[PDB]
Amino acid sequence: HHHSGMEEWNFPVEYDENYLPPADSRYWFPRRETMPAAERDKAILGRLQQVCQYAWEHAPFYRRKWEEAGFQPSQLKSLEDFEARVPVVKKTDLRESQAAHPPFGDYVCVPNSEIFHVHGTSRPTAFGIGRADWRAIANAHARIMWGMGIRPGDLVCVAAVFSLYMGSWGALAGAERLRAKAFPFGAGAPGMSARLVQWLDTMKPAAFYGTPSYAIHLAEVAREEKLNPRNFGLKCLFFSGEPGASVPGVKDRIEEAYGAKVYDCGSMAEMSPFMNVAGTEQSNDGMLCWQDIIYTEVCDPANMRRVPYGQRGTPVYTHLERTSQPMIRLLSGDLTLWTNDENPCGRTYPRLPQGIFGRIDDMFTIRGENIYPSEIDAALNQMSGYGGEHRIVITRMDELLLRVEPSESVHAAGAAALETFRTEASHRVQTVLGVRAKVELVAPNSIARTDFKARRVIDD
Amino acid sequence: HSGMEEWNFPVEYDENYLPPADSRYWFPRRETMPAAERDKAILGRLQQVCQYAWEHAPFYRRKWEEAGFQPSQLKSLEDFEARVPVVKKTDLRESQAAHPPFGDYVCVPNSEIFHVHGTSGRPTAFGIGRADWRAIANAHARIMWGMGIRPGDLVCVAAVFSLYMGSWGALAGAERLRAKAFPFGAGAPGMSARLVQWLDTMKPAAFYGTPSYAIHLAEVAREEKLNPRNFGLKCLFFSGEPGASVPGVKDRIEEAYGAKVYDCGSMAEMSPFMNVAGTEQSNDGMLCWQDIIYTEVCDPANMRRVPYGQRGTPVYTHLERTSQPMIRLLSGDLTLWTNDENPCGRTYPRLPQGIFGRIDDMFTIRGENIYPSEIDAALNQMSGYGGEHRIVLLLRVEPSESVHAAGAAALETFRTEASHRVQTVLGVRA
Ligand SMILES: CC(C)(COP(=O)(O)OP(=O)(O)OC[C@H]1O[C@@H](n2cnc3c(N)ncnc32)[C@H](O)[C@@H]1OP(=O)(O)O)[C@@H](O)C(=O)NCCC(=O)NCCS
Ligand SMILES: CC(C)(COP(=O)(O)OP(=O)(O)OC[C@H]1O[C@@H](n2cnc3c(N)ncnc32)[C@H](O)[C@@H]1OP(=O)(O)O)[C@@H](O)C(=O)NCCC(=O)NCCS
Ligand SMILES: CC(C)(O)C(=O)OP(=O)(O)OC[C@H]1O[C@@H](n2cnc3c(N)ncnc32)[C@H](O)[C@@H]1O
Ligand SMILES: CC(C)(O)C(=O)OP(=O)(O)OC[C@H]1O[C@@H](n2cnc3c(N)ncnc32)[C@H](O)[C@@H]1O
Repeated sequence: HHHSGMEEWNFPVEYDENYLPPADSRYWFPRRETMPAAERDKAILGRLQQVCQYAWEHAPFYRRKWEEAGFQPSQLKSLEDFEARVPVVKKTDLRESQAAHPPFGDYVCVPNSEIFHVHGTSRPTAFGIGRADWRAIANAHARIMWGMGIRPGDLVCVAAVFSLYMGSWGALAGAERLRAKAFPFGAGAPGMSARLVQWLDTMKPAAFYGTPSYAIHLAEVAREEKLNPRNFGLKCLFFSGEPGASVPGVKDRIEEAYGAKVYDCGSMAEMSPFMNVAGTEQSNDGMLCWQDIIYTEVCDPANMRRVPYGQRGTPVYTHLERTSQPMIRLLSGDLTLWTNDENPCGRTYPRLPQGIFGRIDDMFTIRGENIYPSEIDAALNQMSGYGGEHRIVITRMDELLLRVEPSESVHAAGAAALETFRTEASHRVQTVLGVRAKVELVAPNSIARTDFKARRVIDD
Repeated sequence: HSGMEEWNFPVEYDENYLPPADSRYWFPRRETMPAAERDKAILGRLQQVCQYAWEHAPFYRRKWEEAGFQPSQLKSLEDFEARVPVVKKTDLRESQAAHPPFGDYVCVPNSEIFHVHGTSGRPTAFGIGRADWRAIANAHARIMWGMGIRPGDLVCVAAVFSLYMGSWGALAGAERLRAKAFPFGAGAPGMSARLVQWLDTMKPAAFYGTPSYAIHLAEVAREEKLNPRNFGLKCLFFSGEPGASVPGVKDRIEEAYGAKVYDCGSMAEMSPFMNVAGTEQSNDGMLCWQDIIYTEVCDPANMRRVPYGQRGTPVYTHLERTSQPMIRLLSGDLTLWTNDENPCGRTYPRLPQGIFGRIDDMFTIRGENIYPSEIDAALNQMSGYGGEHRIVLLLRVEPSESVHAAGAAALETFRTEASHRVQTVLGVRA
């Protein structure tokens, strides 16, 4: 047994399948979840050394990538060495590896005979998950679902498509390991939602899994079917796959529609167990980073080194308990804010208070400061007077200009209504960015509208 | 003492067992032992099952008391067919309304319920216990092994993953078999076009679904400018609908994919539903895997076994289930059973033409039982058939739009040619 007191802490992991926490325990693993972060970081470092050494020996993808970047496992002697020496893995590197070594790439590690399930992404990426990794996922997900207040015997509805995507399978595996009554109804086919609302009104689930948008659609289908969604008897709904569970307006509407608590969870399919970022019953706002399952680093995309707590960056993830297709510093490309304050549940994990929002796409620097176009887009979309289009113009790091469309009604209301909107837009942009921007208005329907992804940045 | 492997009630299969790589039978004793010796062990099992039901299911105690039966009276397979009354789907629906949500035939306590599944009037709820999930997974891996599917093979399960037991049963089997389970599923728009790229890339050894979906998938592959033969399939196994034992359908799918087609499937109430399934060598029709689920092909007028070579309705009994066990569940389906030598060497009764109808709206004219479903199947082979017909013997058949337009001679040709194929099927002047 490990000197850290950490429960079933070993690599490769082999969890006791019959263990269930005492019924009065808040934590599935009290020590792993509440030990001082400094001691957990020491244990994490030792695990990263084991995992990197493991990939060096079983994955030519990593040995090659690391050798090109001048890294070798003997060099990993601190978490500072991990961020500075180990290069990040991109999705394009995974697709390249799978194209050169089909079907699963040369980072699979396990022999082909160990592959239990085949899943994938929406050129697609193939997931070849080993038996041992499937057990490691089910155990981590049961542990995190316990944290949400979900218990043995509870009826758990998994209402997400059961296909290629890791989402629904991960929730179902967690529900099975927890000894919950699993109700794998799924989603995606016409006529399903109207059938589900009758099943939920009869069966009375204690918990529901899906996407926030599907839960909003199911609430509407219920009212069309002359059913009250508050009568399904749900204690909670837990969501992954898209934003919404940490967006105040969206979360509040779902909590009101169902009369239950909403929990945010979910990193990436590549990062299963994806509930490694998840809220708890008491830390119900945003998500906790369950660091001893998967090591999350919120980084500055300019150098891929950890940003200080209270700052914004990109989640970078490392598997600590996977032997098949392990991910070592996979860049998410998402945006988030992390803190390390006391958590209401008592868990000593970093928190993502606003969950995951935006992207690193088309990021630029205005004198040391990283500016994210998604953040400027989010700030303007808080305004009822915003017309739906804007452009980002940079001159001389140095000068930041924003060309913004007001809506048709603001433009019709006159000169004073346009100026009030332009001044408020300047105030809101400064708040979100934390840097001064010049704001100029442009006539409604002046800027090009694209059905594709908008590329709103001009020059540098 | 029978020699039957892991033969125990409640069953508890060794999860680590894999047969030697070159062994044809997953369980050689259970599969190739003399039928008379297996029947003896099945009788002993029906005794344990009926006693378990008596103690745990007021549904069975109530239903058996009405018909005047008690477990002490079960002394032969003849006592089982003559004394134990059959169960109908309507009886289950009443039991679930009286004792919600799973009925007073659930047997197991609530803590034992692993998965919640069901059927499409009033839906039946399935509460499958943990132990039964393992017994289903084990039975299906054994039967898939009999189809030539092996550890390591990529198995594409292309049926909806939801309420229905089909897809989950094929997945449970593929997982226990240590195959690479590929649960892509079905039912959502855009799925077929993305599946053909996955199958062209991954090259699956086995495919599971319905015969109609496999036909639809072949057409979608062609539209996508791919060849279904380029998937590298050894076999396709189907359940849920007829087709895998229908010559015209089976031949079409085998040709389109360049692989073998296997018929399987009884009822969702009867999971492990692969209790009726074909094998690699006995590839036509299905065998009845009697030591998993006891099948009786019965005369609907008295619910007793018809002799081998005759037609009747399947009646099913779980031998390895503790949750919602079915004892003489009436299928309402129509089949033919024989008990000749099987090419694979398994000593099981066989359904040579699989399941080919319903006992619904059957009428007896001159002592001969006529099945409207058989008339329909016969006419649905004739091209001149207008897609509709009537009985209420008087046969009022609709001719095709082309036949009607082709005149009197062509219409009399249809009218008489709609008597020869029917004649061979019925055996009575129509
Ligand atoms: C865009 C969308 C909401 C438009 O809905 P629509 O097709 O015009 O019409 P409907 O509202 O009647 O929904 C039709 C079917 O779409 C599916 N659907 C609708 N909203 C859904 C949602 N948010 N999530 C998942 N499936 C959804 C259901 O199968 C639904 O049928 P049902 O009501 O009988 O169960 C929807 O079709 C969709 O694709 N949603 C997902 C968008 C997305 O984020 N896609 C990225 C991949 S997850
Ligand atoms: C066959 C049926 C779907 C109608 O087909 P259709 O709509 O005229 O045919 P389309 O070519 O327009 O197909 C539309 C979608 O229906 C589904 N579908 C079509 N044929 C199907 C078949 N034979 N089996 C299953 N799904 C089928 C697919 O999702 C398809 O979309 P895709 O090709 O992008 O994957 C319908 O009559 C039927 O029988 N449905 C059965 C559904 C059911 O009970 N499923 C559960 C089985 S346990
Ligand atoms: C997480 C999972 C397995 O359910 C999933 O759907 O992952 P997938 O690989 O399909 O897509 C991952 C991306 O979806 C977005 N996403 C997933 N979950 C959330 C979430 N909870 N909040 C904000 N964004 C999310 C992020 O941009 C993330 O990088
Ligand atoms: C068998 C299963 C679990 O795949 C299924 O779908 O069962 P379900 O309860 O929905 O329907 C059972 C009925 O479908 C039909 N059926 C199923 N399999 C076959 C089959 N192989 N051949 C001819 N008919 C079949 C029979 O009429 C049977 O009574």
